[PDB]
Amino acid sequence: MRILVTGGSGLVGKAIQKVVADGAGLPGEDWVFVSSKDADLTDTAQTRALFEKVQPTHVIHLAAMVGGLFRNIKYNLDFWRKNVHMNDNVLHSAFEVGARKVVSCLSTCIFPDKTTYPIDETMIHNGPPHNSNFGYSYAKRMIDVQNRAYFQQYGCTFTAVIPTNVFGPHDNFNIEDGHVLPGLIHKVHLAKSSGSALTVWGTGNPRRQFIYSLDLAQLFIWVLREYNEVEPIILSVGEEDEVSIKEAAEAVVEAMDFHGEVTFDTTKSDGQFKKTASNSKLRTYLPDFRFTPFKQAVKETCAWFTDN
Ligand SMILES: NC(=O)c1ccc[n+]([C@@H]2O[C@H](COP(=O)([O-])OP(=O)(O)OC[C@H]3O[C@@H](n4cnc5c(N)ncnc54)[C@H](OP(=O)(O)O)[C@@H]3O)[C@@H](O)[C@H]2O)c1
Ligand SMILES: Nc1nc2c(ncn2[C@@H]2O[C@H](COP(=O)(O)OP(=O)(O)O)[C@@H](O)[C@H]2O)c(=O)[nH]1
Repeated sequence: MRILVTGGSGLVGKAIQKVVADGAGLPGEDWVFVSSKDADLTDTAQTRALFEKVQPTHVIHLAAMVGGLFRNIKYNLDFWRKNVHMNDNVLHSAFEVGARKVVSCLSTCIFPDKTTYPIDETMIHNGPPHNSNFGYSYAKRMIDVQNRAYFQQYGCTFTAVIPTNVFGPHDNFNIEDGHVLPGLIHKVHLAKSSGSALTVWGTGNPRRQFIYSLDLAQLFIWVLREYNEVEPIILSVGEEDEVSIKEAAEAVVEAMDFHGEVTFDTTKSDGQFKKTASNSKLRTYLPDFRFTPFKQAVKETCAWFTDN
């Protein structure tokens, strides 16, 4: 086996890198983690050269333009164009090199805005996504479209995984361009240093399902090894384990032991209020998989941010 992991220097990439190094890589597996320095995946010639030099049997595609709510609201053309180029170059290069399996990465924010809850793997194209991230959403939706096209025309086992809001070490902690959990971890840290209050953006009422990067890294390694379906699989925590932004901010405030004031910038966008996903397909395959308790995983992430 030869596994080429694209975008291996990111949050999910370093998590798979840490899990494999901690004793998860089965004998006869060659793990090749690449970044933009190895090949700019928007460039067709650079990607073809990487897939030709590193001839893989299996591919974990993570390379993408990823940003927070406020980054997506700003650059939907960039999120659409840059991702479509990266996805087409990786999927078609893996096809011409003859890769046995390609597991791409999707998101729960790509799902239709007007839908029934909980969301499942069959509802992926049943209506338009949220207006804030339509660019990124459609780029990831077209991965599934391409996966179906390779499978129906050539028999390729090109599949995808649908994780929820991931968090953990080697995250983007830029408050402006980052997500809710790493953006609040840096906020509380600056508030402790400056002696200022914590300003949570929005109302704190939107509900989100969070997944620890290390947990999704273990599920990703399983998906590449035993999940033979072409249809995607939601890699998330249960519907009941959904929390609000207020609750998530409370977990960060407790983990960083912040005793200062917590205010809410009601004027800021809340984005999509809900995107409750059902992990029924995951629970039919892995009913014995145990997730890291949210408070323990937040504390571990907070400790890593203050340490590194
Ligand atoms: N984080 C979440 O909450 C979340 C939720 C759902 C889905 N996901 C999925 O998770 C995957 C990984 O995202 P992440 O959260 O780990 O973000 P990340 O930390 O920013 O990692 C993105 C990776 O992509 C690489 N990359 C960017 N442009 C590239 C290019 N042109 N060519 C090659 N590599 C390139 C980056 O390398 P450099 O630093 O070298 O540029 C980096 O290693 C994405 O496919 C995303 O859809 C994440
Ligand atoms: N990005 C970000 N969102 C925050 C922050 N504090 C609170 N939020 C809330 O988190 C949500 C956006 O989360 P984000 O991970 O960026 O993206 P989303 O899950 O796709 O909507 C909104 O409801 C915001 O009001 C922060 O510091 N950064």
